[PDB]
Amino acid sequence: KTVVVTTILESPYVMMKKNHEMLEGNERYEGYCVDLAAEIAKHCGFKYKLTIVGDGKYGARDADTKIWNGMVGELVYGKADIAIAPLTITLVREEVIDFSKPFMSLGISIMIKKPIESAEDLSKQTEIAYGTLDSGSTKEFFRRSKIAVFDKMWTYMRSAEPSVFVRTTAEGVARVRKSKGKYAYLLESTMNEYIEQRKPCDTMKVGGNLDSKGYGIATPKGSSLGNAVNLAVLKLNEQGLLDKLKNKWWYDKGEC
Amino acid sequence: KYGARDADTKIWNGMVGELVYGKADIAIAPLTITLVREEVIDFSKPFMSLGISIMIKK
Amino acid sequence: ESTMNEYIEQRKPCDTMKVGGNLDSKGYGIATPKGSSLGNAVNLAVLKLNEQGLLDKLKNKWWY
Ligand SMILES: N[C@@H](Cn1oc(=O)[nH]c1=O)C(=O)O
Repeated sequence: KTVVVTTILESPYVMMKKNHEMLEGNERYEGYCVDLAAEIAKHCGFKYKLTIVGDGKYGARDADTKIWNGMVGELVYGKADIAIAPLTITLVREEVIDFSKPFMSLGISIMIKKPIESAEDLSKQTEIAYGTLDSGSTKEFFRRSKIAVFDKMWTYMRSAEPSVFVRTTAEGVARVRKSKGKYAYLLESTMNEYIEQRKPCDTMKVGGNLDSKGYGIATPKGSSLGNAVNLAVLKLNEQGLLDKLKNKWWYDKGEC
Repeated sequence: KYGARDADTKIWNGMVGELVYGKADIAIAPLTITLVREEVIDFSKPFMSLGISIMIKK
Repeated sequence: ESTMNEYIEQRKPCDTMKVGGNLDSKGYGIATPKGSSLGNAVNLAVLKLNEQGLLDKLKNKWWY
């Protein structure tokens, strides 16, 4: 009956409300995806329960145990009925789960502490270290690129010691902030743009996006919800709600 | 034409109509994914991102 | 659409230009009739091409 929604504590998509300990259920959270979940649920006619993914990961298949972790795993093993999060539509995921059309368009980008202007720049040097989220579509983009500059970047990143990979986006952001310009972070343009509008306003997005892709609402392969969820995403985009929500969470409340 | 539904006859024209009435098996073109179309035909994930814009003479 | 606009902007007589930002954000998709045997495979093929970098390659080829 009640749809279990798996999501991730990733700002500004889902965050704990300042007074969450005094609130119950869905009311404990706020964010772009919290606002989107309420709307998808109204338009699809279902009751839901927001739950934060237990391992705090997006979703990758372990080469070895072949088990899917993160939000993708929760859907694959039936622990959740739908994922409403900044989950990237990728070929490997689409093979095991269904995705609505994109609710947000984006691409990999470079985040620097306020002398690097591009991925080519990062590749040609070694003083400034750089990495990605330890588990996610960004790390996979590099591990599989056949493009020279990106393959060179991957060769470096995968062998860098200490590790240049981070467990969460917040961790990558803090590393950039505390490294005196000696660490650049590769992350999705959406997260980059958000952080650029957050105090202490010491980071910046540089260069163009490395690729073009989108985030989609995910459901277990063959779910009853897929069709309606997809139609809802298309309707909300055409009406302008998605743009409204991005403005609300990225720029209207910007601190810089 | 790309494809729109006649308000009167409810008949689809353009590439959309060709798919709807079985004249073509697939449309590979700059065909925009929309709610009205998604109701009558299937669309793959996007191969290109875009938005409406304004073209002016310099 | 921004796509046609920016293409024309880079073609003689070079007398037009795109002004302002896009009014919305959407995408183009390969379409098939409802229940088509091709639907599933074409969708996965689009995802493969984007990830291989082929779509960006074709875009630069025909625009830039
Ligand atoms: N949305 C990404 C997670 N992730 O966020 C980034 O900024 N990079 C990255 O891999 C995914 O779905 O795997």
